[PDB]
Amino acid sequence: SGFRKMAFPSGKVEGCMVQVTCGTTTLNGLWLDDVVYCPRHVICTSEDMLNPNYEDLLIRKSNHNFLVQAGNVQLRVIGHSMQNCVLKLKVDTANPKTPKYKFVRIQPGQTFSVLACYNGSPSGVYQCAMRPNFTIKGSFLNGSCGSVGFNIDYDCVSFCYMHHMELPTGVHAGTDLEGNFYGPFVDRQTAQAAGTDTTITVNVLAWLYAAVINGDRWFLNRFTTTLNDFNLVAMKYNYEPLTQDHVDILGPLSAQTGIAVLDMCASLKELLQNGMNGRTILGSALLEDEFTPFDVVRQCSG
Amino acid sequence: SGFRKMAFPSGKVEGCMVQVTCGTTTLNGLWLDDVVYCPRHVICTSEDMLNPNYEDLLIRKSNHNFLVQAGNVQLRVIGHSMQNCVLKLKVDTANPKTPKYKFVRIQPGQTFSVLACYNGSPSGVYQCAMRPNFTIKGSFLNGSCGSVGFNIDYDCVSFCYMHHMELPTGVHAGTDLEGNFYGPFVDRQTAQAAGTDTTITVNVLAWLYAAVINGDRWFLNRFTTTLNDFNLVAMKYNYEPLTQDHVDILGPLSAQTGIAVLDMCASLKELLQNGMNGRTILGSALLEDEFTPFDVVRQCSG
Ligand SMILES: CNC(=O)C[C@H](Cc1ccc(F)cc1)NC(=O)[C@@H](Cc1ccc(Cl)cc1Cl)NC(=O)[C@H](N)Cc1ccccc1C#N
Ligand SMILES: CNC(=O)C[C@H](Cc1ccc(F)cc1)NC(=O)[C@@H](Cc1ccc(Cl)cc1Cl)NC(=O)[C@H](N)Cc1ccccc1C#N
Ligand SMILES: [Cl-]
Ligand SMILES: [Cl-]
Ligand SMILES: [Cl-]
Ligand SMILES: [Cl-]
Ligand code: NA
Ligand code: NA
Repeated sequence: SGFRKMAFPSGKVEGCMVQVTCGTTTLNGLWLDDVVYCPRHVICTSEDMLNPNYEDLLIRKSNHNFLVQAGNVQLRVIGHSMQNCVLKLKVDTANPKTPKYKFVRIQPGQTFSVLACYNGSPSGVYQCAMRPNFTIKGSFLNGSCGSVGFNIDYDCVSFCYMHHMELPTGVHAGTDLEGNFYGPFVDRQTAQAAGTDTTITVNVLAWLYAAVINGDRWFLNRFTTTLNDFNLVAMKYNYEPLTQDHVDILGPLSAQTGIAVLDMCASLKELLQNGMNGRTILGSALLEDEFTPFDVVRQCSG
Repeated sequence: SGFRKMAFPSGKVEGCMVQVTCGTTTLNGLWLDDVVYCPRHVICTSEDMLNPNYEDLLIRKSNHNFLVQAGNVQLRVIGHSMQNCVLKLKVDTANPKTPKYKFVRIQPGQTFSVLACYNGSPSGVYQCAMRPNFTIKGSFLNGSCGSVGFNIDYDCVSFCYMHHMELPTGVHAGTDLEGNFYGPFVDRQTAQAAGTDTTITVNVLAWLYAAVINGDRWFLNRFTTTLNDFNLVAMKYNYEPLTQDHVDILGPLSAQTGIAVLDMCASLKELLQNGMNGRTILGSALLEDEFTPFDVVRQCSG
């Protein structure tokens, strides 16, 4: 028992992290087979970053402008190209530690593990959720750009995120591994604002089920509400509306605990309207929305 | 910026996890050089577990009773011995992925990363603190015993914890890698209770400094208290007393933020006496005590 924010084991990804240097800019890259992927803004100077024209900047580069280091072993760049906001550097050596992998774009409300890296060296691993406004609330310092997010499914790594920038609000924005930004952001050093965020309702319900599985029952009640009457309460508290497919996704947890989804929604309605009155749920005094139903099932099997 | 519970990258440890089977009991072991370390209770049957005499049970075992699998490759056991509560199985192959490592015993109030494993296969990684009562609040299901906790310092892995059991309260107990239990526990299937726990004061202050570094300042005030007058408040709220060495350990963070330690203690006194009045600190509505000063500095460098 117990319930923790749990990242995937990071070993398969650690073997892929490299350092990419162009001029005086150094960030992280991802070395899979004979290609290194990294944020294209590595080619910009401090002046370029305000309003870069990346097509012009790349045409002015050559292979020998790119320094790639995998540990202390330098990798020779034999080709460079751009795909959306990612740079692809072809190298003369295939990474012998390339895992089975896929490039997948995730949905808001889904979670993934982040391997925070600096100068090509992994420093820590943690879970992130993609917010409804396409930002993530990560932990990143200067030098972290090019760090990647991923999920692992039967030894296949699904890469879903490459880190590009911290916004002025301290939240974080990046792309999928095809270089397409999550959300309404661009890779230039200008102040950009995310849209308004909302709380991920299905994840809060999943976490309430985790809590019941782990023995926290004080918030349960004998009431049951309707999907429509709950969604009226959700809108008032800036929660995403609940759909029938969310109820279906929550079916397994509802069956394991014997608490119908709409019964748990009555508990959530009361928690939103009255607070916790000084009590905690799974060690939190707030309603947690960064665990998916899958995260709960993976950790609360027993 | 941002502040997250961050584990160490787990790759160096993943390469050491194996499966150890004795009879119908399967758990995890740690394969370093030509030795596999695992909980000695793998040699017990269901009946033995109530009141095992491990010296008798081990003398009745032979090498061929132990099945060790590293992935799908079976390792041949060529010797067995017991050190306190850990079994040491000598194998005919040195682990080619053995990292530089040390066996270190940690102190209550310190943190470490846990690689949760099942059947020798790593499933997730997360941070734990050793509670003042020598338990950890982990996330472990059946089959997790033998999972290890560790810190990493300049590519040297310091192993500090091997998981042995879940207590009836749902918290977790284990040993150092010499097999010596943390706290007043024994490896037998009987109900055992931990001593009363307390909140780790220096860690709460470290986390308040993290919050200031990240822009949460609402709890600051112009007041400053004395070490003695704060410790009077600490005792009332079941907080560990603050020592001058704790003030010294907090010096670097105090200098980086410009907030004297005893000034931050005045803030903590007010937070304990009045609550948060509906506000949050680093995304929590509770005072967090599972980050050490080192954890904060490692993540809040910038
Ligand atoms: C208090 N917040 C900050 O100071 C972070 C500032 C916020 C800010 C944003 C826009 C602006 F006009 C003024 C300030 N952001 C950065 O400075 C960005 C600048 C940038 C560079 C490349 C590209 Cl394509 C876009 C941008 Cl916008 N630099 C990075 O993200 C670094 N690579 C990583 C980094 C460095 C330092 C701190 C955190 C992180 C991280 N993670
Ligand atoms: C609601 N809580 C539980 O049901 C867990 C129970 C609590 C309980 C404790 C004592 C008792 F008399 C009755 C119940 N504990 C276990 O059943 C232990 C039994 C045990 C075995 C070997 C050794 Cl040396 C000591 C013990 Cl005590 N089994 C394990 O820890 C497993 N290896 C791992 C495990 C299995 C299942 C659930 C969580 C975990 C984990 N992690
Ligand atoms: Cl957590
Ligand atoms: Cl793909
Ligand atoms: Cl966290
Ligand atoms: Cl040692
Ligand atoms: Na493609
Ligand atoms: Na020794």
